[PDB]
Amino acid sequence: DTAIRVFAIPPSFASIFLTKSTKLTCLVTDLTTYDSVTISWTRQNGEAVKTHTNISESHPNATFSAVGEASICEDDWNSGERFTCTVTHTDLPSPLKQTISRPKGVALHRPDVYLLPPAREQLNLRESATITCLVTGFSPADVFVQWMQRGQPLSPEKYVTSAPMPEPQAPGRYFAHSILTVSEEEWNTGETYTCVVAHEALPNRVTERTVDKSTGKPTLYNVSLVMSDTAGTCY
Amino acid sequence: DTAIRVFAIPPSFASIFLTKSTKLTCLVTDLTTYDSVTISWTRQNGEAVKTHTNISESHPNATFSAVGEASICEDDWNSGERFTCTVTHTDLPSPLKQTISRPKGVALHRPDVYLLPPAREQLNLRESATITCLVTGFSPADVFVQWMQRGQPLSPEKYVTSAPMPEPQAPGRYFAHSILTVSEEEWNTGETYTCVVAHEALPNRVTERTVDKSTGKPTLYNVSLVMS
Amino acid sequence: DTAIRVFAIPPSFASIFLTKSTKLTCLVTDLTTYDSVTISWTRQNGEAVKTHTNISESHPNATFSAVGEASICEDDWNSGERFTCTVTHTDLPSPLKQTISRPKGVALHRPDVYLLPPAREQLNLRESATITCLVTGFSPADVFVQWMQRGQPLSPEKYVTSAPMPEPQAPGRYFAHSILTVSEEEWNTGETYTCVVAHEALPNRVTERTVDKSTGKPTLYNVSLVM
Repeated sequence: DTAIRVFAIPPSFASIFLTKSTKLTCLVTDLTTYDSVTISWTRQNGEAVKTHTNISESHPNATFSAVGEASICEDDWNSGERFTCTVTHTDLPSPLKQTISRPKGVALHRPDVYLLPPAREQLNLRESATITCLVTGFSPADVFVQWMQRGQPLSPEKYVTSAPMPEPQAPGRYFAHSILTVSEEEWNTGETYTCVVAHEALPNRVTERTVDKSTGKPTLYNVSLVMSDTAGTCY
Repeated sequence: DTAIRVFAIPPSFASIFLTKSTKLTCLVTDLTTYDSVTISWTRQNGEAVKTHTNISESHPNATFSAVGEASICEDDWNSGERFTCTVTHTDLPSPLKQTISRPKGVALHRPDVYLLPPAREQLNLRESATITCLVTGFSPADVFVQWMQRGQPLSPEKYVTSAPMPEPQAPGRYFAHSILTVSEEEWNTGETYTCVVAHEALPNRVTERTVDKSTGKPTLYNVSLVMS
Repeated sequence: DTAIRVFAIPPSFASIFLTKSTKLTCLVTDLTTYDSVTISWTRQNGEAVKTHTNISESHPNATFSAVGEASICEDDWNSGERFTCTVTHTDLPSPLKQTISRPKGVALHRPDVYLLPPAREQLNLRESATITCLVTGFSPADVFVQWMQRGQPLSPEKYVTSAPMPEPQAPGRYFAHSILTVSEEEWNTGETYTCVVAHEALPNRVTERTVDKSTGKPTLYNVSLVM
């Protein structure tokens, strides 16, 4: 494609996990607003797709058209289920096709999560606390993360998350970050803070982690090794 | 998204902080194909300034364009002024006042830096270890970070820093992270790792924070060998 | 040279650091009554400087003060030019020129900083503790030291510093000192103190160090044998 770009935003793992609907959206920008702007979807093999449900009524430039999508199940996402968005308009001499396939993730690596509590220095400020859920040692990309508190998915306005960047050990490994701001007192009590990470490489695509003052480094050690010359069983 | 697209560039402070040299360059992606360019560099005061040079005639797009560098004084450029070049075109006067200068003013805040050590699980696995450097609560953006081991600047490949992102508390606040890989053996009784941070809203333009094995807290064991 | 000094001297590392703007002064006096006398700053490019200020006459020490000054950026000051100041006087129609320069070569070594905590006998008596930021094995000279607590610096009103002295067992290497005094309870609350060592021969021209009571806390044990 050279003239008149065509966007194509496939469904991310977040919607597959939370929304549970794989919708492939494709649109055309910087184009005229007349009729004949038909957006369709079909498989490269020749098979079509489900009806384009939940169309977009308004448009950025009031482009009179109908975005093409398909409420296909997750089965059309693994490796060998490609798609093609076809767009037709009177301005162009022929319709434009946009083919899309799966990245075909390779060199699967079980994510290795290593959480650690907030830095000591913040505690001296006594103004606010921040928690990290850095994730590393995983492949492929597209790892989702969320901050739960007793089964309360926190809103994105509360926690932020970063995309994954290549790891320095090898290019077949990525790492990402996700922070969440809270009050210092709330962190003091623990409040059953948990981090949920979803990745395809995981056997169940869900892994939960948690941290507390005890987890980091308890200075005290009230160790009591009872010699108990003779107990045999649990004395 | 509609023309005049600028490709991703490294406007970070390291552009001049690694080599300690003022560099001035401004261009637009996919420029109109024309012979030469109407170079023009002047300050906002009114007096002209030495124009850039060293035009490297090499592009992947094969589009006839020009790109170079200009070194200027530091007082004027860092005078709280967003220096913008004024390079125009031969076919038509098009002064591209692109702000290659960093955003001075707006709001200054100390970038709080915390240097956190690897988790117990990572070290116990005895395969590698990662040290984290969190930078939080600062303004404006574009805060640079680097690593050192007692004057031994480790290769950029070893560590990696995220580009700045906005903070959930408010847009003014930002935060960034820098991770460094290293073997566990050195983290036990090896060398100290220092995470230096550079920002315009700093007194010396740079700070530093070191960590080593004892970075935690002193353990106070209370063993009680109760016997018969 | 303070009294009778017809030369020009540049600001030192501390002056450039505090002002953040490299300058250069030319003092010429105690030779004859200097009234309404001109001053020029011939640089390598041969361009007189502007922005002249802080000029007064009728000095109480029986003379006339007409010290000239220039303000530039470090792009050229480090380049190692030969800046000159010229003064033509009535009794001396000949141009009284004074050229200066900077060292274009010298051995540079990282400043080995070591922050030593208060002595046990220094604070055992419930008195003002003292903290010393020893710095040694470094060169060239003129290292600026300033103390920083929490997130702000402290003026010499509270601390003091020494000048460089040559090293005893390290030719070509100098060392300095700097003490910050503190109250007893203030130190006992841990707090945060850090000596900042501005020196050119540094990876980034600036370093820092911190040592407080928590630093010297080796692993502790409390055994209890019971039988």
